[PDB]
Amino acid sequence: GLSDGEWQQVLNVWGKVEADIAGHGQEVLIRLFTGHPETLEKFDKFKHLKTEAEMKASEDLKKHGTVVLTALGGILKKKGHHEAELKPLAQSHATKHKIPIKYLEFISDAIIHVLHSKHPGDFGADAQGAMTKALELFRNDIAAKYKELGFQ
Ligand code: HEM
Repeated sequence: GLSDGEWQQVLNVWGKVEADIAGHGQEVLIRLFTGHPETLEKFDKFKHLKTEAEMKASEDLKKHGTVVLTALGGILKKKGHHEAELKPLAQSHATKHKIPIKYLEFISDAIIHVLHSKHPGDFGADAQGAMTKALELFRNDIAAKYKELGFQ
């Protein structure tokens, strides 16, 4: 649960992402894959990437970063009223991709890391607080659907 002022901060931060969605998406995925190499094993189309240089050179990885962040941005713009947008993603991630909730924690922290790396000094403490709360809400509503499905 976020206040109106917290949602305003989230959507202000998101404007930074929307100026370069592919560059942000690329770096988020690279941070996830390099920090948590077991996550790479869930992607049949990226498991061939052995080095970060290969990851950086991959145009398909940048494409997937655009898909991921476009979906998250659509959810964030609903300011919590995201049941219809979140349900298919929870279902596909539990039943088809088999993504444990832990990996959604990993990517949440990676988004925070990337924002500080690309906007040092311009991602303030209030903005970090509000973005963190928004990613927690996203993760928590996915977790409720995971429990319904019995997925661990
Ligand atoms: C911010 C969180 C994330 C969002 C919004 C997101 C969004 C999406 C979307 C929109 C798709 C394509 C449609 C679909 O299959 O449902 C996708 C595919 C996928 N997601 Fe996620 N995702 C997230 C986190 C993750 C994480 C943490 C993992 C794995 C560690 C992951 C693994 C996958 C896989 C394996 C695919 C299929 C890729 C393919 O082979 O083309 N997702 N995701």
